[PDB]
Amino acid sequence: GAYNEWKKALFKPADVILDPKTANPILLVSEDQRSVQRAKEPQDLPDNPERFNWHYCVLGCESFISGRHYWEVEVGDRKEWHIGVCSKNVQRKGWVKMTPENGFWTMGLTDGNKYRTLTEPRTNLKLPKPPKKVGVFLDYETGDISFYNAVDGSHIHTFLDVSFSEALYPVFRILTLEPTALTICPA
Ligand SMILES: C/C(=C\COP(=O)(O)C(Cl)(Cl)P(=O)(O)O)CO
Repeated sequence: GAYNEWKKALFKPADVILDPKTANPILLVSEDQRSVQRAKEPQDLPDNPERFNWHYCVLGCESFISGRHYWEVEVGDRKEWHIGVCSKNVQRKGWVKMTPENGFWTMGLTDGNKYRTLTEPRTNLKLPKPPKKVGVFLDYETGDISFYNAVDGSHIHTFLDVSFSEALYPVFRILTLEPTALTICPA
């Protein structure tokens, strides 16, 4: 609605491209670095320090330490996906639960129709329609991370008044083998 339109006018549109050096080896990062898909088997890649070696995650190339930013992600009909932001210093080696206290502010979909916010404990979301494009608002100084349906502007979830102390990266996670990719909408 009009509030979402006000916010998109205030917040700076971010041009997010995926960083292949961060992507778990089971992930396929597209050549234009806008899309991510899951491979049948892990790729033969180094275990460089930037790479998630357990979680099926990939980061954007640029992080945020200030300001108001937003980007939109086409999830389409994909039956499983989680997106949001995470701190630069999240645990990338070995499993960690993706939670705000561990530096992840994310939400998404499992099993086709189970929407969750990845809070601790996880919160189930009641969405009136399944989103096909999802917008992410980041307001660094106030500490707000918000998710919205990018087509009709309706609300999905707000993380409210977080105290950020690190740079923040867009983060993307996909677990399933299925033909629909995740694609970032360009700024
Ligand atoms: C197997 C993987 C994620 C499953 O995540 P996970 O076991 O941490 C969970 Cl089931 Cl706790 P989540 O979906 O609630 O985060 C690889 O990224």
